[PDB]
Amino acid sequence: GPVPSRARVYTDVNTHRPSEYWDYESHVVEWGNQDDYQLVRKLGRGKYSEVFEAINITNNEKVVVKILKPVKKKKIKREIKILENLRGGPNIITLADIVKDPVSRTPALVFEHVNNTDFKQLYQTLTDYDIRFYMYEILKALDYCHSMGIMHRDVKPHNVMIDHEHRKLRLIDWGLAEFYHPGQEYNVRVASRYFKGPELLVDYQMYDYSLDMWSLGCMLASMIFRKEPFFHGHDNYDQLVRIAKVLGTEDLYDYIDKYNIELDPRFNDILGRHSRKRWERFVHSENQHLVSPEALDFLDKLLRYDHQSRLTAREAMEHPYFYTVV
Ligand SMILES: CCC[NH2+]Cc1ccc(-c2ccccc2)c(Cl)c1
Repeated sequence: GPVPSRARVYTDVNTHRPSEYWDYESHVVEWGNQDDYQLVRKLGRGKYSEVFEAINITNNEKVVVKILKPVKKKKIKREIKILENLRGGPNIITLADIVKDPVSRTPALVFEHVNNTDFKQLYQTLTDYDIRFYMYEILKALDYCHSMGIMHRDVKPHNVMIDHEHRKLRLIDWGLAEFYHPGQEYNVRVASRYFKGPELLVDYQMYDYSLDMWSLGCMLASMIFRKEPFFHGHDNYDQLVRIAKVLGTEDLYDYIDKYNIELDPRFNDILGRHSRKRWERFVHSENQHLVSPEALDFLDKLLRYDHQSRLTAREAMEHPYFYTVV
């Protein structure tokens, strides 16, 4: 069968804590009064969630209300428990209240408001420095949640809110987040296609916090090379092929040999043979002002097939790419 794996950092944080911390199924959720909140406007729509800008009428303060289509109670409980556990962590979205509609009884999560700047105007004005600055703010959030025994599992630009004027960053949407337990086999149907780590695409279930480090490398590559998304797969199988077109098929076979992974037969006719590409080949006139040897060394240490060989969030924060920050 497949070779077992465990995280290189924060491996046993949940093992040494009481069940109350990680047993989200047994957590008691207490709903506030939705009458304290007046919905202003629709901010977005997810699979089972509608996000609104709201007013807390009791203090005239702006909040964000995430109304969830209750399709799975267990999932809702998991998200609430994780949000409560992480509350007050650096750059983590703050859950302020948990409420139900007196009538429809739909669950709704109330969060601190984030004045997210339009990224379409932001992407062109961001400098080498701004990318280093915001990448470090995301690392703060990830080192924190991993130290708390949680993996986000949905790291992507749509889950990162930036108030550029106040240089404020928040990692949101903890709906796919999970407690890390060493040796546990997780569902690979997590993260958004372009940000899915090779472990997920080869169906290697014993993954850890390092999944988030792959996803972060994908956002970093798209930002520094101005190529969105960086790995543009059309399905989950093709997504591995797009990765192999960059990292090469040689290191891919080394990774699946190391963990005795059985490669799905659907990869037989699409994978082909690809050489390992130098990161310098993605440098062009449109992006050379954001690229540096430090950035390429940093990216090379995140985008690795072997989830164990990737930098942890703490090792990443210590990289020379961040010397000019904070
Ligand atoms: C509602 C869409 C929110 N998205 C905002 C956003 C999120 C992340 C980034 C970012 C990605 C990589 C490195 C540095 C920053 C940016 Cl530029 C913009």
